[PDB]
Amino acid sequence: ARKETYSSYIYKVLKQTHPDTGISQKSMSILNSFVNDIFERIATEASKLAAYNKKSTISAREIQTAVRLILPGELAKHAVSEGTRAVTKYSSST
DNA sequence: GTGCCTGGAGACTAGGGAGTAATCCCCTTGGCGGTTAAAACGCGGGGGACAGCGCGTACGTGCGTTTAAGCGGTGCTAGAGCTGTCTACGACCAATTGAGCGGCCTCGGCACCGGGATTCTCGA
Repeated sequence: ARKETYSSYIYKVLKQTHPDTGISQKSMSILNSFVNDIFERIATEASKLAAYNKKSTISAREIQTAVRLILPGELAKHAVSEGTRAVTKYSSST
């Protein structure tokens, strides 16, 4: 039995950015609630936008428009930068 | 550090969406005149925004007192999972039917338009 969390990945990216910093468990649960909340926000907005575009699939175009909707524009263009980086580094399926 | 359980990774075969030909085609964007109700310039003002004073009171602050109330223990008590075991239980493709849309035709009070009766001016 387990509960799905992202404390290991948060600690990994935090030590990757700055290894000389720590984080307690209460703030870890707060950030886990935060990432589940924004995942719920983006997923429901993408489902709304897919149902509005007469298309019952989820591509990356709806996610791009959804992160252009709810995120601010500097974070929106940084998010499309990170997303294009993720697709271009994932497409090399060798 | 150490670790075993299990979601993660992934190729092959049916099987349903994507955007490129294609063509209507309706809505729109752009401009010319007019005319008109609304936008703009100005001018005297007076009524409402604003500074200041009178005051008194009620909260800023401090002190005796109670007053729950917090920290720590632990049994009492009764509410939250998990694996079996069985029952329902909502969907899949297909013939038949249906009931609300595409475009058509009929009423009906509101505003405009004319006569019957009444009132005003003159004539007979």
